[PDB]
Amino acid sequence: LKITVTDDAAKKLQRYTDDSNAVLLLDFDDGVGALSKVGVCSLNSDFRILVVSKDMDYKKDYNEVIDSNIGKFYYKGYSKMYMDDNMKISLNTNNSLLRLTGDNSGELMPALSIQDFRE
Repeated sequence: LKITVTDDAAKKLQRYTDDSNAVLLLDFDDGVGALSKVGVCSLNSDFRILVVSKDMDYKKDYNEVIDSNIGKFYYKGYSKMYMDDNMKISLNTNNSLLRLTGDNSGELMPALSIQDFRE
């Protein structure tokens, strides 16, 4: 899986990618995973970005990787079925939220939020 992040979107994610101790997760909010037990959870099985530290246990669950121009994105293997091979994260022109689209599915998540679960 691959993801392209626009300039405006990367800039908005800069404050996190700048944290050497930070890791990005493309989470499928379904209550599955130890991380769901941390922080808010809208268990409506939707996509969202989570930022954790390299000390939290995200490995066992977010067991797969997505290559991207701003670094890696970890995700739960199974949710792969809800993704696209070539996706994109851009910045909404209407609101300050991000957007997640796929080459074959179109909009996967029109309003992609960001959650900071770093200690």
